[PDB]
Amino acid sequence: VQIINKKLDLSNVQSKCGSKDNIKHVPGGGSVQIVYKPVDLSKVTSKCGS
Amino acid sequence: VQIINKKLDLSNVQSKCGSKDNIKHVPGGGSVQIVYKPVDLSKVTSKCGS
Amino acid sequence: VQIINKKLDLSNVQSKCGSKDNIKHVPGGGSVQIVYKPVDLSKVTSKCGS
Repeated sequence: VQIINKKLDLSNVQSKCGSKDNIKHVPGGGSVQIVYKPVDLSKVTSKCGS
Repeated sequence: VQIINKKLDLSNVQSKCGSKDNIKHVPGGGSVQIVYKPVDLSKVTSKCGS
Repeated sequence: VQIINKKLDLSNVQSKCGSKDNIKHVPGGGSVQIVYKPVDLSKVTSKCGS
């Protein structure tokens, strides 16, 4: 079992104006289990110039 | 088993204007378990010029 | 088992104007368990020039 993720960003100018993230990279060799059951009322709000 | 993540980011100018993150990188060789059940009212708010 | 995460950032100018993070890198050889169940009312707020 070979799993590969490759990502590039190349920029003159790059911007992100507000972001939110719950579970990011979770690699597991033998096994992975996720039990995602929040009472979620989370908000992301932004006003931007770019 | 062989799990690979590669990420390159290149910029002349780069800006992040507010961010929030709950669980980041969680590599487990034998096993991983995640039991994600918050009561979540989290906010991200931002005002920017870039 | 082989787990790899590789990340590069290269920048002339780089800025982050406000950020928040609960659980960062959690590497485990045999097993990893995360039981994320907070009553979370966290705010990330920022006002910025960049």
